[PDB]
Amino acid sequence: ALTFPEGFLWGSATASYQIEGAAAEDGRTPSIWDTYARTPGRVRNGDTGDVATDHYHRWREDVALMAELGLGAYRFSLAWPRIQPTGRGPALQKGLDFYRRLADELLAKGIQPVATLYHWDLPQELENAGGWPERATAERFAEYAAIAADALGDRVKTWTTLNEPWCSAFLGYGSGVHAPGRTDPVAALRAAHHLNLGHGLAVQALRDRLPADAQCSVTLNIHHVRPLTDSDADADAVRRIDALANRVFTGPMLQGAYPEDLVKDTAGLTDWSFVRDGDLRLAHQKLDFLGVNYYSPTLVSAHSPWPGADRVAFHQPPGETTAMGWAVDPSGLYELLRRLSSDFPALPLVITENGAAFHDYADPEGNVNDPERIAYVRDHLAAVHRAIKDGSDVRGYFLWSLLDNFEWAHGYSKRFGAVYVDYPTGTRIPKASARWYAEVARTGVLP
Ligand SMILES: [Hg+2]
Ligand SMILES: [Hg+2]
Ligand SMILES: [Hg+2]
Repeated sequence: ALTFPEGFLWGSATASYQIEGAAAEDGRTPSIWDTYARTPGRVRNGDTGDVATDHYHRWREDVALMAELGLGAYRFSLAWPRIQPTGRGPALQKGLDFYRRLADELLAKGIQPVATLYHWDLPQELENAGGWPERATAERFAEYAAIAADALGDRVKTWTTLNEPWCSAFLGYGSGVHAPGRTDPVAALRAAHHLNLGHGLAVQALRDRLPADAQCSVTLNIHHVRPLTDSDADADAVRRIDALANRVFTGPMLQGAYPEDLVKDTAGLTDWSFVRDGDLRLAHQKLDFLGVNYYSPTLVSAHSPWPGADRVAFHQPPGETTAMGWAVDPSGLYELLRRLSSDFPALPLVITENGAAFHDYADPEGNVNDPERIAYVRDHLAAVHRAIKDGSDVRGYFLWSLLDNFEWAHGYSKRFGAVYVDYPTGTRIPKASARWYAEVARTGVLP
């Protein structure tokens, strides 16, 4: 039985469009995912987040569920489309009211609210104007952040600017398998830069408008890249993918410069002239901790998410697989954490996302048994604890997710929740893993 450090944060995570529902209620306007999901062939079975888990109406019950599970923190995203419809103009108070009430309820329960400003639900109007490949979007994101800070700053002390910008830029504009569904390598690289810029401008605005004790951060899905063989070519491959998956963001955000090799690898695609003088300094803002998302490692040797790395080829990492068919490999998380500790020694780490999808089902007696999810989480928590033992500064872990929800292009076909959701009724059924995880969050001990 392993014991986690004094003060370790135990929470769960969700995203606005994935759980909220009420897509066309109280002033909210369509985001890129609303458009993308209603587009034939884009999302499995034509599923949309119109209703999702109906969290917008069941928010009270969900917070109470968090309390019963003894969670200390709740990571959620703010729907830009609700707070500032269209991505420009004045704030919509009714939109902000939903989060005021939510945050207030969390606090009343002794649960620390952690808000992510941007979790992919870009207002469609900003996409109509160019989306992330267009510079103005970054400036608009900063204004939105100031609006959010100004309204919720007194109740929410932990903030995250962006969640997994890699997926947003490369899957959204590179391979187009995510909203808005575009496919252009340069567009994807411009999007990456503008996400870097937006993040910076946002942290600047957060720093400026929030109390002096608030915590600002960014959530990155750090790809842990490994080579198929020892070949020297496979090592070059690892470098290319690491630069595209991680350093294109950690470079500017944490070091104030794009890695030279990345610039070199993409020289055939672009000259990065859209990186205006001073953009890198703006993207490089002081953070209180880095949010890390991890699920599985990467094994390597006009329409892809890796512009400039066509010479490379990916492989299925070894290990059992989840419903997503992603390899289960706790070691990937341990190595990943050590890498980060080595590269950014002074940067406290928080696992803002980790979990697994399995084909759960509610039996005739009303129970949902997910022993496989219990194993996955336990195994990854052990890797985390091990990383901590060896020196890594990890301060928290957020299980993805509290509720089964709209898993983007996969629709509702993938269940990641600690709590099962009967979609037609919206009924929540805590799974066996919820009961097990509750014990870990109450004792701080991992059996
Ligand atoms: Hg992704
Ligand atoms: Hg801050
Ligand atoms: Hg990826």
